[PDB]
Amino acid sequence: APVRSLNCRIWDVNQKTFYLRNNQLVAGYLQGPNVNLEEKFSMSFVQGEESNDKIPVALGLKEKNLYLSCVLKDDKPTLQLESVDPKNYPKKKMEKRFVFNKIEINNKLEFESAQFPNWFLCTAMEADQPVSLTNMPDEGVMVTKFYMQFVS
Repeated sequence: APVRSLNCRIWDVNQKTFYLRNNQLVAGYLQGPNVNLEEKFSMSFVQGEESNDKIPVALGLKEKNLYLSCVLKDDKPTLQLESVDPKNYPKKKMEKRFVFNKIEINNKLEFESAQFPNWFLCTAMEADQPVSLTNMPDEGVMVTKFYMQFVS
């Protein structure tokens, strides 16, 4: 049995939506014809740590063979998009840099890096900036909560 995957839209609680720029994932207020730039996600339900509440997922940009991943860059956990080979990915046992623990509270989602615990997927308050990770979700004005809608 292949890994379970479902296509979805994910957007932040400030209503920013995701799109690609200069091959970085960015969040902004797409409007008019640009709304068609919105990137849908393939969410795969991967192997990860047993948990009462968290659900391990990998997040790929639909049909692009590009996965969100977490790596150290200048000694700081950092979000980067990694190209993957569709002959091998997604799969049940994905490498830990690709795994996020999906956390649902009040039907909003947070995505915690499994590689770097306590670092969460985030967007800036400013539009059209790269998506990032933060371990200080409750400082400043970064956004770490998301809505989602499965599509098909």
